[PDB]
Amino acid sequence: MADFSLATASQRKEWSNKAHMEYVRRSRFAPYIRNTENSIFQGYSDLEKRAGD
Amino acid sequence: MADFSLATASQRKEWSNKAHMEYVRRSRFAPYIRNTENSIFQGYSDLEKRAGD
Repeated sequence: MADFSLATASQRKEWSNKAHMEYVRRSRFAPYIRNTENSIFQGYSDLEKRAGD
Repeated sequence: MADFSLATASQRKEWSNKAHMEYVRRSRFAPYIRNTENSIFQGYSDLEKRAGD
C-alpha cells in the first residue's frame, strides 16, 4: 500500500494477565480416608497431640 | 385443428422471480466455539483490540 504505512517492528503487542494451570485429578482414594474404625484407610491423630516419633 | 390456430413460435413464456439456493449444512463445530476457559475451541479477542500480528 501507499497510505500511512506503519513499520513491521513498530506494531504493538499485548500480554494477558490471566494464566492457565495444568489439571491434577485430585484423588481416587479421597472418600475412603477417615478417622473412624470402619474405614479402609484409617488415620490416627495421637501424635498430633503431645509428642512422639 | 382449424379454429384460430396460433403459431408455435408465437406462444408466450414466463420467467419466475423467486430463485433457489444450494443447501450448506452450517457447522458441526458451532456449539463448541466460545471465548471462555472451559471450551474446546477457544477464541481470543486480544488482537481485536489495539494492534498486533
